[PDB]
Amino acid sequence: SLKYDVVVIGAGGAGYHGAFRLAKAKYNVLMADPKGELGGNCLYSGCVPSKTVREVIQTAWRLTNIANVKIPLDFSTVQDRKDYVQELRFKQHKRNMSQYETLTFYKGYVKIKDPTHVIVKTDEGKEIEAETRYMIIASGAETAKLRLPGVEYCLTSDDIFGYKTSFRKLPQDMVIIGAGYIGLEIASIFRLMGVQTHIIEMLDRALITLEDQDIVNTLLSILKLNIKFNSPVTEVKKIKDDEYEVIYSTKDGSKKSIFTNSVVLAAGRRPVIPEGAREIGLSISKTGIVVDETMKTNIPNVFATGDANGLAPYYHAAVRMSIAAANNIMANGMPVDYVDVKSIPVTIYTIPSLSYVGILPSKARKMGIEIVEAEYNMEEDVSAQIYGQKEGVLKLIFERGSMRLIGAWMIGVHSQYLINELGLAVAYGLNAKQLASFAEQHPSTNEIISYTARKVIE
Amino acid sequence: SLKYDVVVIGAGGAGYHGAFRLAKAKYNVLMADPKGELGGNCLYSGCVPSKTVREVIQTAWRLTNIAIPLDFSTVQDRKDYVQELRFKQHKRNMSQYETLTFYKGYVKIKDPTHVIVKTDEGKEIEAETRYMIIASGAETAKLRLPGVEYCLTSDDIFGYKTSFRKLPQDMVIIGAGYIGLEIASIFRLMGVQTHIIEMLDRALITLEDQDIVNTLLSILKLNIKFNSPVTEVKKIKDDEYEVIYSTKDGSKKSIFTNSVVLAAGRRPVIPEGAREIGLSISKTGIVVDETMKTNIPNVFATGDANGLAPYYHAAVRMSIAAANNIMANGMPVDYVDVKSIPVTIYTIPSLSYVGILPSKARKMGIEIVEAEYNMEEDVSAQIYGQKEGVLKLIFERGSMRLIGAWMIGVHSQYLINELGLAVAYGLNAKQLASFAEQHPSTNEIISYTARKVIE
Amino acid sequence: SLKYDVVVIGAGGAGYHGAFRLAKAKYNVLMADPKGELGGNCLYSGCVPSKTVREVIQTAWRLTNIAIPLDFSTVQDRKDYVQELRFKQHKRNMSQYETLTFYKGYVKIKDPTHVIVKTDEGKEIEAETRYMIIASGAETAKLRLPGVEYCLTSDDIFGYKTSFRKLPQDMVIIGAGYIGLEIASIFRLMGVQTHIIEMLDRALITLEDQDIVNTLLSILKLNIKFNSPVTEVKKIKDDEYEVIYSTKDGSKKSIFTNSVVLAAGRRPVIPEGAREIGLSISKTGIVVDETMKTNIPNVFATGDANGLAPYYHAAVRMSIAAANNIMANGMPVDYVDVKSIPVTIYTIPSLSYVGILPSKARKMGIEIVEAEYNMEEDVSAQIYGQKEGVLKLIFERGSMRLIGAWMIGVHSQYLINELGLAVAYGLNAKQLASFAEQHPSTNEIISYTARKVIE
Amino acid sequence: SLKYDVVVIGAGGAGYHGAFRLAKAKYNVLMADPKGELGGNCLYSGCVPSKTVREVIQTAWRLTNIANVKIPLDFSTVQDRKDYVQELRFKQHKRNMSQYETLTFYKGYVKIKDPTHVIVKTDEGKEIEAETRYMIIASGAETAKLRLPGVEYCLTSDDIFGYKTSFRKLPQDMVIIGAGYIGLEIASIFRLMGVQTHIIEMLDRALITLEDQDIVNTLLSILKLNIKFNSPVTEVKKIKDDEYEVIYSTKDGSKKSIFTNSVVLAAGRRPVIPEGAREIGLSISKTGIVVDETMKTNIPNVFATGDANGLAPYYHAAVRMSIAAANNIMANGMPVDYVDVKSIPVTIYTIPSLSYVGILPSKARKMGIEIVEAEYNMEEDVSAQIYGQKEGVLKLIFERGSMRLIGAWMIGVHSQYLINELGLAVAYGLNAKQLASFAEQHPSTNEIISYTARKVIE
Ligand SMILES: Nc1ncnc2c1ncn2[C@@H]1O[C@H](COP(=O)(O)OP(=O)(O)O)[C@@H](O)[C@H]1O
Ligand SMILES: Nc1ncnc2c1ncn2[C@@H]1O[C@H](COP(=O)(O)OP(=O)(O)O)[C@@H](O)[C@H]1O
Ligand SMILES: Nc1ncnc2c1ncn2[C@@H]1O[C@H](COP(=O)(O)OP(=O)(O)O)[C@@H](O)[C@H]1O
Ligand SMILES: Nc1ncnc2c1ncn2[C@@H]1O[C@H](COP(=O)(O)OP(=O)(O)O)[C@@H](O)[C@H]1O
Repeated sequence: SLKYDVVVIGAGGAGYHGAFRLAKAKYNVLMADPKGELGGNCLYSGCVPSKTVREVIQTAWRLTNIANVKIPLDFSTVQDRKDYVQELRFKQHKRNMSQYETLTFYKGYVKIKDPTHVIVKTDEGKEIEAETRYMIIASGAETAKLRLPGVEYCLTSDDIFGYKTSFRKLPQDMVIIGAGYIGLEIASIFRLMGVQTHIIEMLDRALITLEDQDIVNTLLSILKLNIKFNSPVTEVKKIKDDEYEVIYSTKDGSKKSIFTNSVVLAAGRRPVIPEGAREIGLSISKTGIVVDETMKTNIPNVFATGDANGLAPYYHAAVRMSIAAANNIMANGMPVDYVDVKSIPVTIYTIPSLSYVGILPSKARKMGIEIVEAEYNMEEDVSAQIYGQKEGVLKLIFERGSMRLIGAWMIGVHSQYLINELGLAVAYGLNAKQLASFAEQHPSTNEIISYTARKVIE
Repeated sequence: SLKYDVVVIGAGGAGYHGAFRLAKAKYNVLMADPKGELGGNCLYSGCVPSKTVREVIQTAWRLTNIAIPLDFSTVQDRKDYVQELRFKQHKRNMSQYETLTFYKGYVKIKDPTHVIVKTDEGKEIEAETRYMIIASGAETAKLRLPGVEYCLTSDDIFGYKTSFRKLPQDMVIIGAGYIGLEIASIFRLMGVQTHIIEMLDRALITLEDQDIVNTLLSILKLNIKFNSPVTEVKKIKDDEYEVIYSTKDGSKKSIFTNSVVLAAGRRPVIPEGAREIGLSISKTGIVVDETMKTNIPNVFATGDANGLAPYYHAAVRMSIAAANNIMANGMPVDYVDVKSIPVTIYTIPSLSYVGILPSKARKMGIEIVEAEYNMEEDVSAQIYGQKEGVLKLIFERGSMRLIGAWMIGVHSQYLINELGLAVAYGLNAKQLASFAEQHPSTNEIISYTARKVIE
Repeated sequence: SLKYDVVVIGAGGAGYHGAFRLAKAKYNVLMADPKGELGGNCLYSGCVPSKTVREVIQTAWRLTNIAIPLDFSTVQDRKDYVQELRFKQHKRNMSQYETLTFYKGYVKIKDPTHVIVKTDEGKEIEAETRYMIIASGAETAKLRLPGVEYCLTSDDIFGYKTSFRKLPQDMVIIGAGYIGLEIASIFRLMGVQTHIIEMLDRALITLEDQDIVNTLLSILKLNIKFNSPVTEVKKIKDDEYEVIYSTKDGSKKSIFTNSVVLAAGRRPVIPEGAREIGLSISKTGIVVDETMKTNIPNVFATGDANGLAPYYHAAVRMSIAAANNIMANGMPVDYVDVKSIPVTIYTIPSLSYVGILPSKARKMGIEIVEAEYNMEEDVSAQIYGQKEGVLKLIFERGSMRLIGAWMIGVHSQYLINELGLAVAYGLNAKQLASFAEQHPSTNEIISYTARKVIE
Repeated sequence: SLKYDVVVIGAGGAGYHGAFRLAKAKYNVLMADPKGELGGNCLYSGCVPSKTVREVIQTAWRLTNIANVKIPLDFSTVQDRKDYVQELRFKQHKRNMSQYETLTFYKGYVKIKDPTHVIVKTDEGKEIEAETRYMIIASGAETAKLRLPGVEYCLTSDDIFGYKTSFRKLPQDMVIIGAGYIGLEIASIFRLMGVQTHIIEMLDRALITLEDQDIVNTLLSILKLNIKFNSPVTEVKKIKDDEYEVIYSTKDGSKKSIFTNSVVLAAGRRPVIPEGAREIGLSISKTGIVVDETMKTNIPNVFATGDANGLAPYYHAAVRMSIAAANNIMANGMPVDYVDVKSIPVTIYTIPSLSYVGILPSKARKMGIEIVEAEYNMEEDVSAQIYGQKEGVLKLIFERGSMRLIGAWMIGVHSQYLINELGLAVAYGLNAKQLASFAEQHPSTNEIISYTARKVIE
């Protein structure tokens, strides 16, 4: 009834970067999100605040290893800094949005009527009915709605890192349900702030999202967390404030119990499908809305970007997917842009962190690619030594013959920065020689990459 | 005589990385350095200790900004522990190579194939060799003025086990070169009141782009005086000095301070006997080509002694190139591309740069487009309250090849390596735009900034 | 710059005795030597350690002759204990002088009034001075032949804390100069079979009198080959070598031995930068006059670096003379008389000599009378069974002034000082005849021999 | 009845050097000595054998300080070497004598009839009656014939050092009667060979022959001998072989006793006056035959040389005196030669030895000569250090004004060699400057002299 070029459902990374590119091309674009803010869940309660918290505490700890006396920091001060940062960024995305005159934004939820028609339902409000030529579904994911008694007594990430959260005081000890990336991250950071942590995992292994058990095992050997495997939780009991009981079965079948001050549910997140999506015939699987590499669904004027598709549930990937949807829409659905998920780096933000990119040795084995590995030991890097954080390794994965760098992984200080240099090499197929001949800035940690590449040849 | 395949004079990065590679291939190599340690001056008094001090005090300051006192002596203890550890590490690595012989001593060159090594004990070992690598580095320039004796140098400040273990309240720094700016920046953050006096008309002459230097100065806001040659330093009491200087016009002025630092540039170090054998040597250093070969065809020269790129990581790369060419018995199988080696000035915030910058592009006749990002918007800048700065990408029109980049801001030292790789192997704006940096690392601003040019 | 009155380069006897005297008068003096000890090469590897070995093994042998086994390692322990003690003694003495600053380092000369001292740490201290004393000594000559690397030098043999701690059974010595003859003599007495090969036609060229050298050789009875340049030293096994040499005629010959010593003379050591400032320098060393003043008028040169009299005690005397002249602000108040400095070649028995000898007297046109004594008749020679030798007094006809003397025999090193004093201050035959030496010291032969000329 | 130019009474140093010089001038000379050998008492039983013994034992001890294990030497082997040396020298003086055809030698004693006539009494023989123009009395001295009960049980120097002596076995301990030079020497050497020594001295002080108590005290502080002063011996008792009792009074008057294996009489020697000497009117005092500096007596054709005159009872002085007598006789009694006793060096052959020459500080004080002393400490000399014999000092005595070296003394290693260099300076009056400017052979001990002279100026 009002008319637009594109509707974007969801205003996280998956949505707004695309929307901004379209708007800049003078496309009329309607974006709607219930939060009424940009950044989605990742800004509201994921990466941004979690890293903020991670940095403040890492800075405290490095200083404690250097001045070798203990440093006094209240968790409420850490949570203030997390909020100050979230607040700057909400304002900044609004101020950047306000520059695009042909972009209209609504605080509300989009329901789909048919491939060219939607209805935006606002908070205390009416139906806005809209017509459109293309649609970008960028509705993200949510915390997995588990059916287990006591679920209501568990904290989630939203509670721990949410903007203006009231979780502002540390417990003496905490049980984390789940050994995936969110759980391990939470276990790492809270342990560093003085909390006793226990992880209980249903399955036999941590980090299912990473297919390579040898890499997972190396990280666990460095982390030395208290992890119980093969231990489904069957109930959470609340005794009183700050007193819970988590009940669980074991690999034998015998029930067992652990008492704690605080229970955190770190299950996987699940894709969020907008109302009406099934009804217009959109192919949807377990992992999410099915898309090809151009982000196009089985309905040809409908794209799906970010966690809604499940292809690579990390914020930087969602942004990349968003821009590719925008490009393809501008080219009127001709496939002019594509996303290469292999070459997207991933970081698990434990302390130390694990980063990786490309093809790792186990997938290489299954594809029949013959490889050669090069190895560096992080005890020998300058910054590691300064800060007293000497654990970890870098591993470069080269294909035999071409010696193309086809993959890389790294546990240690600054892996999040190094992984990008290496991801670039991987994405455009540089070889050991090119890596050896490059001369990274001394004394930065990136200097271990050309160094490690010089090794393989020698 | 004792016969060797290669003799490496100097055991800094310009020396030992190549020695190691030649030894790994079982060449018989002889290396000497008077310190009797690996790492050169860079380790003893340059990059490792200065960046260690820099990282420690910036960590103190970051935490200060987000929520504690550290004495300077503790910082300097940390600097010393790291130096010590790395000396031990290079010796451990050296012990792996059976065919590498190391002496504590100076090398004199006798002819293109003969050297003698002089030890302290006064022993002199004669040796014959097929190739030499001159990796003998550089040394502090020695200005002659009354009162120079009262000046501290960066060697006094960062030297291993230095006695400089207490902070003056006010400090005057002679030189606006990169060592001057770095010292001023770090010490200002530890609470020292700093002042720079520079005889020439500008800062950072090693950087041809004045627009970039002006941007850095405007963000750093240092008290600097230009066209002000010092004529005398007078001592009045302990921890009390008068720096006397001349204005542009010719009139005398003076400043009173607690401490004076000389930072006047470095000069290439030429081994005894190098001149006598006819090595072609300019002002800037031993003349070499890109293969690191000198006018004498079995003699190579690497690192600060050649003056092409006086940074440790450039030095390591040249050492490796010398070793590859020697192994190919002189054939030029390896070459160093200087413009694609990143440089970082370690002020706070730092300046990093690589490749071809606008001043140079203009002189070459290359037409360019610049894409830019303001560091106020970076997540890590926000977390730390370090919001000053800017990233600029330099693209070649037509190809949109990335030919240069410069950045002032936090983590410029990490970002510049990603960018340096793109410059080195010729990636274009589309390629950088299509790559997805790890969120929320500061690296995300690169592809973010490449996406904006395309818009 | 730091301002000094004098800079002394080298801390051997040629350096420190003068430094000490200048410091005693409160001059500000700066001294440097890379060993970071006083005593020079003489202490580290020359006279003190060699004479210590000589005295120990001659004491063993005397007792053997009058009535027990000593391992060579014990001798070398004794040599090391004495060296150690004297290093400590010179440091104790140096600590008495508040105005003397000592560095472990090399001095480079920049101009007649400026030096820089380079330390191992790599620190370089610039310094300005009114006077210099170049006291930088001498070094082993470096013959270039295949297998030189297998040769021991007297440095290896007598050096402080040397690893040479076990005696070979047979030894070949290259050089019939005084170090060659001394080494051969001592080691023969420890049971080593010695052989000398000398390229030139005679021994001890530093001594112009062939009659004297022939007398010494005829008493020493060493196996020596003349006109026999070595062309190669080959190693066959541990403790097994082939010395290959050419005859006068041109034909090749070889000798098989367990050990080879090179003793090829010493060469003067010239500080870096001395040439560059225009110091007049010959083959034999830095040219000086008798005041020790060089062609640069505020620069003096003492000891083996000048080459006039390359013996420690001559060096000490020149150091003192430099210091007196400096104190007189350059006026020539003190002079060294070389011919009146005694010399002793420390073979067993030794040869000592002083003043003008017959070869020289003949060339000058001085007519002489020689008085002589046979050492068979000396009491101490008889007690020890060391009866080989002769004392000769050289008298000037008319005056009967004692102008020279030479002696082979026991205690020649003590007797020569009495005689040197008579030569130096011009005593005549009557005066020596009238003096009554302590009986039964070996000195009684002097006045005994002066009484016979008068008869 | 036979006719000669000169008669020489005694064939020691005082006699034969003069005799040889005369004979060489073709003077007919008759020399007679009861020993029938040349060298006198000094060769028979003084310096030559005592130094021989001293050297062998010093060589043993130096080697013991260097190899730092003990060295085995029987005293009989030391006595063999003493005899071998004495034997060479008896033969050598005879072989040198045989070269002078106008010198006639007799084994016998000379009696003087009048200034021009003597009688030689041979061993199993007649009177040879002789006429002569000059006479040289060179009859030396003997061991002082003391009146004390038990004197016959004491050894003397003649017994200890005599040629072919039967004293060839060391006692465990020995009492030495006398703290003069012979006694201290004997105490030094025997102590070094393992013997326990005690010296008992009549007088209040050691070394009366040296007027300077400060010098004597320094030597005693280094020697650390067992000396009893003010203790005249009153009797020597023999219990059995190797068992004696020496009885003595003390400074109070109370008798006391010491038991020993061996008693040595080290009294002063006394001049020996030939028969007839008094009767012709020769002036004779306590110290000996009175002579002027030309060795001439009150009877003008009679000279007296060596210990017979008592002016300087050391062998090298006696030789010097002999030659001066020979010269003056040749010049027919005109005083053409003179002896300067001040400038004759003296050594006391303890271990370490003391040597001295010239004017010492106490005589200087009495003459009113103002002096300055220079001092060197023997711990710092090379040879001292090699041999481990580091005790002692060198002292140079300069007159103020001229800075003439007027005296010197030295306790330590090689003082006997150094004293000659210094005696030469003293005899011809060199000054500090001349000593400083001279450069003694390095590394000999004489190098401490120019060194010490350089000090005084500084
Ligand atoms: N029907 C809908 N209409 C509008 N917004 C939606 C709808 N369903 C979910 N969203 C929003 O989409 C956003 C997705 O953000 P996020 O979970 O960070 O995913 P991504 O990383 O894929 O952007 C959330 O802010 C959520 O409120
Ligand atoms: N003649 C010489 N012989 C041996 N080493 C030398 C000589 N001259 C200088 N050097 C050494 O060479 C090293 C140079 O290293 P450095 O100054 O760090 O430069 P680079 O980074 O180019 O290696 C120093 O450690 C210095 O001591
Ligand atoms: N450039 C220099 N700077 C300082 N000392 C030096 C230099 N060259 C040589 N030397 C030192 O000078 C000393 C010379 O002493 P030595 O060889 O014993 O001769 P001399 O007997 O003449 O003193 C040696 O210890 C040597 O290390
Ligand atoms: N009347 C005499 N006739 C000949 N010889 C004598 C007479 N009296 C003593 N003698 C001898 O004179 C010698 C003196 O020797 P010595 O005591 O060494 O004194 P000096 O050192 O004075 O020569 C002795 O050998 C002794 O036998």
